[PDB]
Amino acid sequence: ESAQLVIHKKKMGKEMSEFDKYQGLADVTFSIYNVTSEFYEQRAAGASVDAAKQAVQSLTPGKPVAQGTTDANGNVTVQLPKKQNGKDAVYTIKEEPKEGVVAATNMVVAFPVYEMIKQADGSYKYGTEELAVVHIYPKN
Repeated sequence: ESAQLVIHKKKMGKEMSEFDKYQGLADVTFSIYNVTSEFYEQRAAGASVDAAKQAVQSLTPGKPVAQGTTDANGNVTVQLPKKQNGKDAVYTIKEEPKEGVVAATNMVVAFPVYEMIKQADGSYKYGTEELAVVHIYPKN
């Protein structure tokens, strides 16, 4: 019913140790907005999936469905319904302004989320099992 979104704020859907090189920023607040209706409104208007997400990326409708502040390692987890108003849910993640911090661009997470798995000499392809935990690294 719900998924966990682990947000890692770094000064630069799986955990990525490649970003260990960068320092985590503590005390950065992210606000997460439901843009599910808006996303399907875009689709019905004829926008492709990626265009619909890019359109709703700038939207933050109503009150956040979740909000979290990064810990010492620059990380926070929020929990989000996989469905909203009965459909596969779509969220906009917004970094709240903080003096001295360059804010990441809004990110969009659309459920369900599948992981890209390397295949036996088959390059990368997607999984059948939806992720219940998703990691994101907001950037500019």
